[PDB]
Amino acid sequence: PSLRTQPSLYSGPFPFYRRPSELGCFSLDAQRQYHGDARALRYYSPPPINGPGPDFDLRDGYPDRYQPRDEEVQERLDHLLRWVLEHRNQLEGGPGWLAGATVTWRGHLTKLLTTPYERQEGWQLAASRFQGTLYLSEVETPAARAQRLARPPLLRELMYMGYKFEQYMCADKPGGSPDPSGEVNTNVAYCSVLRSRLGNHPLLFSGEVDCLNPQAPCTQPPSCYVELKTSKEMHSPGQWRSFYRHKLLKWWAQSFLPGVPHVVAGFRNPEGFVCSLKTFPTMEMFENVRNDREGWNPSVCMNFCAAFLSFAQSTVVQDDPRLVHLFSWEPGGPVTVSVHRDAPYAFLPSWYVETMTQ
Ligand SMILES: C[n+]1cn([C@@H]2O[C@H](COP(=O)(O)OP(=O)(O)OP(=O)(O)OC[C@H]3O[C@@H](n4cnc5c(=O)[nH]c(N)nc54)[C@H](O)[C@@H]3O)[C@@H](O)[C@H]2O)c2nc(N)[nH]c(=O)c21
Ligand SMILES: C[n+]1cn([C@@H]2O[C@H](COP(=O)(O)OP(=O)(O)OP(=O)(O)OC[C@H]3O[C@@H](n4cnc5c(=O)[nH]c(N)nc54)[C@H](O)[C@@H]3O)[C@@H](O)[C@H]2O)c2nc(N)[nH]c(=O)c21
Ligand SMILES: Cn1cnc2c(O)nc(N)nc21
Repeated sequence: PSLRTQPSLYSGPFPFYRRPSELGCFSLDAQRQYHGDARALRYYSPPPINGPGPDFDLRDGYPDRYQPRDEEVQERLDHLLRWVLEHRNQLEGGPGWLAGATVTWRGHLTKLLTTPYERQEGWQLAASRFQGTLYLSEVETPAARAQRLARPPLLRELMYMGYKFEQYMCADKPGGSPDPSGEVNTNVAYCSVLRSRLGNHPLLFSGEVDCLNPQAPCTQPPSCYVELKTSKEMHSPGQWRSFYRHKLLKWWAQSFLPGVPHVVAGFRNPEGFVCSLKTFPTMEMFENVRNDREGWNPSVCMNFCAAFLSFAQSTVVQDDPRLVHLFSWEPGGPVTVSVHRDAPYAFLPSWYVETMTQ
C-alpha cells in the first residue's frame, strides 16, 4: 500500500482541527541542556515608536559571534519524550488519552501539510507504536545529508541572519530592549507543547516558539506568541505573488499548527539589512492566494495530513518500540512504506521505554 499526494484528491471541505491548547513548555540552554521551564523564552520588542525606521544589520557578528548547534548530533524526539515522561500523569483528556494520540514535532507535521505542493524536498518519517501511542520521527534522506554537508556559505550565513533578526526584535525580559551585541547561539530554544486533534486523530506535539508579545491584547498562550521571519525585499507584483504562492504556504503551515497567530517579517535588502517590517496574521495568509489558479489551499494541506495520519495509524498495527514503519516520499510519487527493526531506524530510547513500561 501507498498514499497519493495530489492536491486534487484533497480539495474537499476543511477538516476538523482542534484549537490548540498549550500543555506545557521546555527550554534548551546554550549547551543544549534541557530545562523544564520557560527560561529560553524571549519577548517581542520592536523598534521604538516615532523613531527611525528599522535598519537591522543581519550580517553583524557573522561568524565570530555565531555558535551553531551541532547538526551531527541526532536528537530525534528525545527532548519531547523527556517532557512526556515528566508529565505523563498530568496530561489532559483523561485516562488513556495518550494511548490514542500521535506524538511528534510541529516541524514534521508542517512537512506533511506542505507535501501536496512540494516540488523540491522529499522526506522520510519513522513510525513506532508503543503503548497505543503512535510516534513519528523524521529520518534524514541521502539528499538531505549531502546538501547539509555541502551547505553553501551563503546558506549558512542566511541561517545566521534569520536568528540574528530574532536578536534585533526580542528582549530577555518583558518591556526590555534588544541587545544585538551578544552571541547568536542556536543551541538555545524555547518550545511549546500542545494538544490538538486533526479529524479523529488526537495530537501531542511541540514546536519552537520565537517569542511572546507582551503588547498583545490576548495574553494566553499560544495567542500571545509571535513567529519571526526574514525574506528578501520585493518590489513588483510578480515578486509578491511568488512569495504568496511559495513562502507564505510554509509560514502558514508552520504557525497554523501550534496556533501562533502572527508572523512578523523583516524584509532584507541585498546588502543584508532589514529595512522594513510587516505583520502577517496567520489566519489571513490564505487570502492572498484564495483566487489564485497557482495558489495553495489550507484544506488540501490539512486533508492530506489527515489522510497520512489515517494511513500511518492503519499501517502500524504492531505495538513495539523497536519496530519502525518508515514512510518515504519524494516529489512526483506516492508515500511508500518499508519495515525495519532496531538500528539505525528505531528511535524510542530505552530510558523512555523502560520508564513507561514500569
Ligand atoms: C540504504 N537506504 C535504504 N533506505 C530506505 O530503506 C528502504 C527499504 O530498503 P532497504 O535498503 O532497507 O532494504 P532492501 O529493499 O532489502 O534493499 P536493496 O535496495 O535491495 O539493497 C539490499 C541491501 O543493500 C543495502 N544497500 C543497497 N544499496 C545501498 C546503498 O547505496 N547504501 C547503503 N547504505 N546501503 C545500500 C540495503 O540497505 C539492503 O540492506 C528504502 O526504500 C529507503 O526508504 C534508506 N534511507 C535513507 N535515509 N538512507 C539510506 O541510505 C537508505
Ligand atoms: C528540524 N529541526 C527542529 N529541531 C528542533 O526540534 C524541536 C522541534 O522544532 P520544530 O519542529 O518546531 O522546528 P521547525 O523549525 O518547525 O522544523 P523544520 O523542519 O525546520 O521546519 C518544518 C517545515 O517548515 C518549512 N519552513 C518553515 N519556515 C520556512 C521558511 O521560512 N523557509 C523555507 N524554505 N521553509 C520553511 C521547512 O522547510 C520545513 O519543511 C526544537 O527543539 C528544534 O530545536 C532541530 N534540532 C536539530 N538539532 N536539528 C534540526 O534540524 C532540528
Ligand atoms: C527560514 N528558513 C529557511 N529554511 C527553513 C527551515 O527549513 N526551517 C525553518 N524553521 N526556517 C527556515
